[PDB]
Amino acid sequence: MTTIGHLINGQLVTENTRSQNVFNPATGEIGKQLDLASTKTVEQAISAAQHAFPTWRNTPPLKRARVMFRFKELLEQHADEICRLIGEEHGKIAHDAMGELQRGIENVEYACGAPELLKGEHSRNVGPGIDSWSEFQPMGVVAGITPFNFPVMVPLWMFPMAIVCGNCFVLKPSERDPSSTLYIAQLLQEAGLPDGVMNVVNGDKEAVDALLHDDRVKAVSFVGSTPIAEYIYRTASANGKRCQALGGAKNHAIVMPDADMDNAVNQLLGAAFGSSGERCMALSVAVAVGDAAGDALVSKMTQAMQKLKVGPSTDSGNDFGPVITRQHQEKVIGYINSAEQQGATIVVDGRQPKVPNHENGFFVGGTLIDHVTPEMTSYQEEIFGPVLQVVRVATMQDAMDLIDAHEYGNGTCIFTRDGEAARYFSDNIQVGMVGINIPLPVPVAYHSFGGWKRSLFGDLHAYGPDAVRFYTKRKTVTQRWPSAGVR
Amino acid sequence: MTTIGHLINGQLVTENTRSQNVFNPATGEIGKQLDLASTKTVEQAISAAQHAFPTWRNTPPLKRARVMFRFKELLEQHADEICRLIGEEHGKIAHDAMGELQRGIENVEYACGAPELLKGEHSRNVGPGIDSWSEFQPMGVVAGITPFNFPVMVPLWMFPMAIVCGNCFVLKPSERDPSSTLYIAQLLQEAGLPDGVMNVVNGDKEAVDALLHDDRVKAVSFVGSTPIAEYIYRTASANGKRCQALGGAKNHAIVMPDADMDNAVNQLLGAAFGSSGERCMALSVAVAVGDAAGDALVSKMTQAMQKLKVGPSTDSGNDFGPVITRQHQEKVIGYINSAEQQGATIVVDGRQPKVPNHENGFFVGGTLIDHVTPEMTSYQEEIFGPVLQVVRVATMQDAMDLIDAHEYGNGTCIFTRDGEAARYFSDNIQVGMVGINIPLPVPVAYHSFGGWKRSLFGDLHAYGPDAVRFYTKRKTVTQRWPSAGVRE
Amino acid sequence: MTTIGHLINGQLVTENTRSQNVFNPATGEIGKQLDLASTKTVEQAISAAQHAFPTWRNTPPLKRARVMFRFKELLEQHADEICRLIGEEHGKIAHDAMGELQRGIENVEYACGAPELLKGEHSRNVGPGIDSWSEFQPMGVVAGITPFNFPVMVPLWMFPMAIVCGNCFVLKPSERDPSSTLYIAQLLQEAGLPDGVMNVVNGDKEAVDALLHDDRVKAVSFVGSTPIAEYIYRTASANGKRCQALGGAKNHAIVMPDADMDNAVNQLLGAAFGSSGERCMALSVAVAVGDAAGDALVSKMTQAMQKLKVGPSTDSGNDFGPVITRQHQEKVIGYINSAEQQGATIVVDGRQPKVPNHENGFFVGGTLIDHVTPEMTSYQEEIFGPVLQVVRVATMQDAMDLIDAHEYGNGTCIFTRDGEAARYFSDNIQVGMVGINIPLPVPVAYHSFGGWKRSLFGDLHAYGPDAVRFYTKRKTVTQRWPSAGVRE
Amino acid sequence: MTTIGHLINGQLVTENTRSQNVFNPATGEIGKQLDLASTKTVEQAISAAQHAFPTWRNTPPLKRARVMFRFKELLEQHADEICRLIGEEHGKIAHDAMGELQRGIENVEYACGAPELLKGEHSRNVGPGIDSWSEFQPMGVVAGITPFNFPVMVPLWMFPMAIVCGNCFVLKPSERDPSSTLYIAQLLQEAGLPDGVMNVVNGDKEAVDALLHDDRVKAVSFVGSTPIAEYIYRTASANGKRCQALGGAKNHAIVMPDADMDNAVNQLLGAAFGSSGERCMALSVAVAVGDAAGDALVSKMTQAMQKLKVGPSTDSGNDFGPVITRQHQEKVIGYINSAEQQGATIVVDGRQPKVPNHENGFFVGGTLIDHVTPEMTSYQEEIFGPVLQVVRVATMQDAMDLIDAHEYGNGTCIFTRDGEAARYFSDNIQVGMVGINIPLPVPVAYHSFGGWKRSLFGDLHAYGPDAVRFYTKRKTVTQRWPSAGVREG
Ligand SMILES: NC(=O)c1ccc[n+]([C@@H]2O[C@H](COP(=O)([O-])OP(=O)(O)OC[C@H]3O[C@@H](n4cnc5c(N)ncnc54)[C@H](O)[C@@H]3O)[C@@H](O)[C@H]2O)c1
Ligand SMILES: NC(=O)c1ccc[n+]([C@@H]2O[C@H](COP(=O)([O-])OP(=O)(O)OC[C@H]3O[C@@H](n4cnc5c(N)ncnc54)[C@H](O)[C@@H]3O)[C@@H](O)[C@H]2O)c1
Repeated sequence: MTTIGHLINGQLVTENTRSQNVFNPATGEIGKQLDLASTKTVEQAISAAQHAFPTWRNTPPLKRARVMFRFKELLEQHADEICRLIGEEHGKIAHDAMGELQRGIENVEYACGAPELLKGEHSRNVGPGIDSWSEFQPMGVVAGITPFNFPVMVPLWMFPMAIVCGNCFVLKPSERDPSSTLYIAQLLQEAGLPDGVMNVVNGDKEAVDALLHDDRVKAVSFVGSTPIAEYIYRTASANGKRCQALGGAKNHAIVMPDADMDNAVNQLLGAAFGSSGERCMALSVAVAVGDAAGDALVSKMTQAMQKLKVGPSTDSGNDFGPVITRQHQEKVIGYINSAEQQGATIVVDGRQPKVPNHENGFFVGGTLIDHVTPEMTSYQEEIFGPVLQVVRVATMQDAMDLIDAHEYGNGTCIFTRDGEAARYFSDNIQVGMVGINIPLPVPVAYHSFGGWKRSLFGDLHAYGPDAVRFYTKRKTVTQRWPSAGVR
Repeated sequence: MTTIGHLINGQLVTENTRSQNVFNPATGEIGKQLDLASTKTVEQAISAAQHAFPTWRNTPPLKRARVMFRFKELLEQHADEICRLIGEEHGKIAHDAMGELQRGIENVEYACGAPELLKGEHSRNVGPGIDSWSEFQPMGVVAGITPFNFPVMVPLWMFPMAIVCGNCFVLKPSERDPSSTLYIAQLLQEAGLPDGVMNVVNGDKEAVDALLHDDRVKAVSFVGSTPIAEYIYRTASANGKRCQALGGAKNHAIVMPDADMDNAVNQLLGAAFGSSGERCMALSVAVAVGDAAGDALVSKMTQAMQKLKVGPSTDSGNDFGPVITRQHQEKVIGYINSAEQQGATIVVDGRQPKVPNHENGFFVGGTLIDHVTPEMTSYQEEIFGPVLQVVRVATMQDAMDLIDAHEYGNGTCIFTRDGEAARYFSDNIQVGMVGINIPLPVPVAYHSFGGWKRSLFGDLHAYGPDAVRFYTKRKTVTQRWPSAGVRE
Repeated sequence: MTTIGHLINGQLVTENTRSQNVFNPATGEIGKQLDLASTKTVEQAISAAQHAFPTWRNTPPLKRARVMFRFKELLEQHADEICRLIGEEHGKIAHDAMGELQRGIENVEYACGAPELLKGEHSRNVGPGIDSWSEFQPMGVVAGITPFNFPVMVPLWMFPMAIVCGNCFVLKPSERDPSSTLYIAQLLQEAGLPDGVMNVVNGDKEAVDALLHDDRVKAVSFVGSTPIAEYIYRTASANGKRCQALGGAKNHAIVMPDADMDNAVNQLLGAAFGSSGERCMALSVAVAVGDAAGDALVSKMTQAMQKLKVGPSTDSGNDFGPVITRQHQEKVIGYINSAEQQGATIVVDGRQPKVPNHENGFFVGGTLIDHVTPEMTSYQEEIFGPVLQVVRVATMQDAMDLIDAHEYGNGTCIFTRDGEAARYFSDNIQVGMVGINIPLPVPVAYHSFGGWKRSLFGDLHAYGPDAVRFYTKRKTVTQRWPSAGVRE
Repeated sequence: MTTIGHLINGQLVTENTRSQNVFNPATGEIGKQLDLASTKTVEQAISAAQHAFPTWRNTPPLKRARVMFRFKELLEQHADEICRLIGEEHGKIAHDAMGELQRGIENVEYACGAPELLKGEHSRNVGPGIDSWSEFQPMGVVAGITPFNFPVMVPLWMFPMAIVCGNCFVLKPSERDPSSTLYIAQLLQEAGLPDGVMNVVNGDKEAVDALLHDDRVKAVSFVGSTPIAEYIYRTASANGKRCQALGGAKNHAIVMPDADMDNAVNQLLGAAFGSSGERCMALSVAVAVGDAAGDALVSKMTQAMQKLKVGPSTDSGNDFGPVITRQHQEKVIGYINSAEQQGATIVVDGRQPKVPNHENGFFVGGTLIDHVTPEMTSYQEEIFGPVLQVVRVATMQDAMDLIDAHEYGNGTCIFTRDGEAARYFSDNIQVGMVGINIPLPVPVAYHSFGGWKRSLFGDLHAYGPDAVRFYTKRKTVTQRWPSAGVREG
């Protein structure tokens, strides 16, 4: 049966004081036991990282970046096993898993260029005969905390950049799918990373708290839900240390009268239902301006939604897999019930998927909910399942007001052919990542990802250029040589 | 008795519910009453900023920067009266005042280049036919909270950049010397700034708290002591808004054997005793390696210290002025008494300056303390007065270990001629701003200021490039155009 | 009669061996005499620049920039007199002159931020204990050669940025309108510029060749006609010095069926006929896709064009002024005769403007030619007058293919509401500066200006960021300190 | 005896109208025949390039960069073979070839970061509701011309970055050692590059002139001698296309009194005599300020120089190999006589190395010349062999004036402990690449390489960030949307 441990100073260790089930959400069956680290075990991770830091701090960027060059190859060689371990515990089918991995590898690609990214600014004669320049030096031991829905990519947002910027890392990944995460961390030792520089510590709140209250932990990167994001951000900030905490979302798309409805519907299938809707960039609300477009959207969407296939990752050619836990399934079903009960139209019901087939695991089918209103709880709250909701509004400004009024502002999209409507949208909308005929406007590895309003806490975003600034601290040197005796 | 009010939506207003004395620290007499804003008056300032934002947000960076161009010249034209105002309330003498104002003008100069500074990064074909780019858009209403020691410069670290980045501003300056701060903000209207974009709200902890608890304030720049910085950071973070908070200092200089001890000592005078040592980059400890240098340092320093002139800003030619308040004066004297009692040699004693001369105001003369050790309370804490302490150590590493071990890590200096020592020092030392033969390694306006350890809270430092990233927020747009119907 | 001199080492001088007439192109009369400098007078200017360079090179960028801060104030203060001078010798009316002046000041504004722009790249630990960094240091004596159509702005593309980058400058402006150019360079001394850093040397081919062949001149920025641009580039390259040479143009605008015609027509008026079309960014060809839009553009263009006013710069409210010379006026009349001969439809005739009114000067009225084809010589060659030609094509791609085929590739535009078409245009079109519903897509001072294909020779464009790189040379230092004796 | 061809559109081809010997310079024997491409053959390569360009231009930077990522691997995988192909024709021993190869791969590593490097600048509201932004789009077909001394690394200066920037490339390498260079170009197809995007066309002046005069070639990167750099720069500039031509060098090192003499000598061994001195960054002149340091330099340098090993690349552990050709050997010998004839002290003589050992190949031993003066021809001119000259001067400023006076200004070094002297030297010295206690201050792949004065023609330097700018063209877009019809309502 076997137990999943911790990666510390290049070794798998296990504490054996407390454990938890990891499941196979397709079958609903218990897969593996996860050892949950207490504060003592987390402190061994931090000691390891802290002990590794001095030599790695002085390790030239080029040499640190060569680890990520080799790490990239290894990610690619082991792609199928990685995807398999993602699939086994998350449930997502090969092509979502391969997409996640690829974007992860892209973060590693970006980090391979650390010497360019770590260039300071040099200034000649700030005064007469006086020079000055900036350096972005390493923080020390950095902590990372990651959610379940991307057990590979979201870690790769953090440790690749952090490590290559000269820090040492302690990762505390989601307990609901830790194998895929640990698998990639172990690859790193093969890629030539010294022992201690990357550590993986599995657990729950106790592990996270220990990271937040250790003085050696100089920075905390968090990606998960807003309620937790906020806790992590307030707590870290209250102990002095720097922090970036990315929260939840309710991504809206405006479908304009001039949009190509076919292309819009085809893209909204993937965006809304891909990865079972368990995405921070999930396109969960379609705001149809007119109807007109409302009717045509719900019509064509219904049609395309019939071809969707829900089932386990063992079957490639499914479109998406199960939800992560029974609890989560019950929550998603709850939200659909709430929508119907508050007056919404369940155009396509997937509460009772029953599509499987030797599976009482945690499945939810693709669901379409029409005539939803801002006073609906299901609209206000993040469902985080395979659900798409439609609001109908009179004008484009009304849809933008509706978006700006929301708690979250992570991601957003406008479908249109008109250049003016696209600029006015991208300029004025109060969300961090904007798409133009792109329902998942995820920034590429060489840009930074981050929402606005309650979707992000902090002033530096995730991965990309901001991660360089977040995983370093500015030192400014001012130099002068008055004593000209030798010359 | 005149009463000092508030700049809100371009007009001087005053609440009159509660006030507080501003002193002329040279004479010790009460000069002026400062009206202290309550939560209602602060909210009026914020409402004025919120109200001005939408149209300032969309004003082109070029046109915003032209307000700073005219602001530059207004600062220069009114330089004498601004230094008078500083001198009147802080106490600092003309040349210190002008130095501050100059470095403040430089912040303005740098802000004049906003359109360069607000460049986003544009990416062609992130996917096939798909472009993407970044924009650093304005925050909204920004709050700024500044200390007494620099009533002009420190404010100019914040609102010029913040405003020219398309935000509106509510400034909350030190209650101890507000006249100068208010004067510069008033010039801003003459420079062509719309009403409400800049506001200045005077007050104490109550006005600060109003700013931290208002949801319309989206960012809070603080510069002050660590204890308060720590509070402001924690409190802002608990209310969701982003924050930078700068804190206290104990700046050390290593004096190496090879250094020209005359250059060192001449440069330590102004660093230790300039602005009466009331400076976040004041060089307050001189670590001498060997002795050897220890003796020579204390010897020459004493001599150079005898030429020092303490006295009011009405006499130019004084090196420095009084300390800010009586409470502070007493505190500074206390640290000197603490040093004495804990074993330190008081080489030059300025507890009893008596140099003035028709002034029982808040004066403390230059003092020199030798043989200080890490266990002394006056070494551990920030004195923030005209005091220089000397510590003696065997090797340069012992000096560096001693610095790294200190609570603060704002600023440091090494005096030497050798290149190896300077790099080893500048690479490894755990402080934010490093000088090689520069006792005040204060970054220029086109760099950013900020300490390490407990001298700063946050990940974006003050003024220059970081201030651009702190007063704006990142939006990434990804663009794609599916149907080519109009083409064909 | 009045003789115009040279500015060499901070003083007006004159050679008086040889001269040329400067006209008032409104009246056709000879206004002043321009002293033409010889290879020996040129060499005096270079000598003055070379002599001023060593101390100017080591002058802090902040101090260099402060000159431009003062220069900006002065150019604004003297704005009326500068526009009057431009108007008197070029002919352009107040508003076009101010427009020129404004854009020139924008270059100056960008120059004021030199310390940022001159930032190198520092790299920590390129190997163990080895650091390296780049410095963009000054060139030395730089030469500038400018055309007639912008006797203020194009010079302000060059010397503001060049001087602030630590160089000294020798300017050789167009001999058709030198007063305005010399006037603004005289303001530079009053701004605090040392003598010799900036110099103006008036002349002809002789003065140019003199600059090209002197080994002390280290970089040449030329802006003018292709044929001369080519010669300058070839000649400077042959002598071993670096060079940027901007040449001619024939800017097209695609008018798609989904375009707002009222808006396109209204902006084409100023783009085609502004500054009497004597503009490197002048939009001289409107390519209508379909007709449909052809018919509609010509219809609305015809109507708006009836309200145009041609005349002398003494009457403001004139839309544009005369052409630069009698020769050039004959040339332009020729380009319009051709178009009618070779078959085109002269929809609005301005050949015989006869609009003035006490002026047998060099006036051409706004003209509109319709049904022009690629074979017509008047389509192939740059007219450089107030003439707008309309070519009709079947599809957008035909338009783009037509544009890409042309010799030049300076500037271009597409009028459309559709984003797909805009990106596909902006992405694939083979021209440097592309506008979307902007028939004059002139980059602002914080960008750079430069065309593709035959419109430009070199690899770094004018003003903006490319100019920092053109006016400085890369140095890379690599630093190591093998011995740690003193530290230990 | 095999015939070396050309890589055109992903295939080996050979014209067979004219050929030339490539030697093994250790033995002095003709190894291989190099096919020389004529203007018709070059034009095929340019046509392959131009044909492949449109799709390659529109390929995303990410996808283009992944070719360089895969290429990174192949180069390291075939590292021994590449080093053998360099040793076989240039003559340089394993470690110098590996050194060369490693710096080249470094240039590949940098190119992998294309997406970051190709970021333009975006500006919001340059006027009211008007945005503008820059783009650095590809040139088209780009031509590269490289020297004999670095047949691997110098080509990696050019085509990795050029290709990843959206261009197609035609490479004309040195005819003296072409096998390594073709070998590395052929690994590029396996790394997933589309046919035609990279081309190698071997030849002499005729192939060079074909590239310069063909209108489809939009940019030319030349690395080589000053005379030819000047020719290439002039010619290119006459035919409208942009160019960067890097040239010769006379690299001086100022040995100050306070310098660590043991460290300087030890570092000056590799810098003077490494790769048999046949290096643009070869430190050929030591300027001893005082003597004092003159005497102590020559003393210690003579001693350490006794342990040098000259021989064939077959014996690893040799410090350096032969010179490239018999003609070049005679030239190098020549300059040493010339120095002796004009009054200079030949402290260590390597004219008659006679160290090999079954080799009448093109061998010159490490030589030291002392008491050289600015008036000597051997000092004015670039020797480009294993020869270290030492000038004596009174003061630091005299050493600096001497350097600035020289024709070349490629690279320089100063040995000192003092910070004031380092800065003053690095600030004021009129050469492009400056070292502080580093005799070979070669910029890393994330920087750019380029001398001053006559060592470089152009304004953008080799590899690094400048290559991004040289291998692209700036486009500025200004955008406005005047009609809000669809947004309303
Ligand atoms: N905005 C973004 O960047 C982004 C991107 C992708 C996913 N997400 C988020 O991921 C979330 C789903 O993943 P999840 O359910 O694992 O997220 P979560 O909110 O539970 O947080 C993830 C991590 O926080 C820890 N955690 C949970 N409860 C805690 C508590 N009470 N105290 C301390 N730590 C605690 C977990 O152990 C886990 O490692 C979604 O709500 C979604 O918003 C956000
Ligand atoms: N970047 C630098 O500064 C640098 C670096 C390394 C080497 N070098 C130089 O490289 C040179 C040695 O190599 P080389 O002898 O092969 O260099 P070279 O100057 O002869 O030129 C090398 C290349 O140019 C071509 N070529 C030669 N003669 C030509 C002519 N007359 N017309 C047109 N093309 C011609 C060759 O075919 C070859 O590809 C040295 O002089 C050295 O200064 C310069």
